[PDB]
Amino acid sequence: MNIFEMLRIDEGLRLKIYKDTEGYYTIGIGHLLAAAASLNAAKSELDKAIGRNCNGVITKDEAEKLFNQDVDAAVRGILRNAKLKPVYDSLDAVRRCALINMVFQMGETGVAGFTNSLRMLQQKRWDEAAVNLAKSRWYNQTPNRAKRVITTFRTGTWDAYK
Repeated sequence: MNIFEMLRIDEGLRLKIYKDTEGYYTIGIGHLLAAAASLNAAKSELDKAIGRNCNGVITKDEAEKLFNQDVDAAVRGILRNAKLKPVYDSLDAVRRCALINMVFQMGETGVAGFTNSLRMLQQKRWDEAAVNLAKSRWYNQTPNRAKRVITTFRTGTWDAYK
């Protein structure tokens, strides 16, 4: 199991350019193509990015290529974040993964608003908080997601997904 695989499961994979929910183009797992207001625009972004003919469709390892970079960038944003760095640092390598998963869905701004479970989280309270997480619009919006998420946060385990 890994964040990639955790995400394949979670939001899934798209290997051909799909314009999203809010116009963006996207490929792989949430990899935004920020420079395209087109699609032709989108393929260039893309070919260029990976550096091949691609033609609006990348392999599998390619999608992981991009994701990985997405993960790193995300890690960077958290670390410069005051509400978040402390918690994150305090997390294990499994829980951090879970915390990122949350980022990939709602984004920093989002995650950050959860001013409370994070406190518990920072404070090791593995169930109180996980209990705190079920009372969120998030829990209600995406249930099998949220479940699977506060269980990587309840147990330090890929038990869920695996």
